Amino acid sequence: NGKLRQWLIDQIDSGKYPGLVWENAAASIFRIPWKHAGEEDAALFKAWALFKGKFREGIDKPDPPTWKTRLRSALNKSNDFEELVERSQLDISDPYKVYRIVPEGAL
Repeated sequence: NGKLRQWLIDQIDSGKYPGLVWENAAASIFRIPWKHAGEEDAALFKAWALFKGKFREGIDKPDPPTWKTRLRSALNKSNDFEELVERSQLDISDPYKVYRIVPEGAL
């Protein structure tokens, strides 16, 4: 859905999520942590679950693995974002992916 675009911009700007930072704000290029199991701070994934209504505090049982898969899939299938594959660093101690936000009119 198109709701991811503005929400993710707001989360980067907020500075609440360590590692979710602008790399070049003027070109709308940002880093997002991309860790593997082996907590990893699921705060960003839980926030997306609450925002879309897939989770209710104290009613639904928490499911961090499913929350993580669901946000990663939304980003990968979105036409508003493009991974800069040659910039991502998946095999280091603090791994991350780099994405660019596609300007309106280019999509």
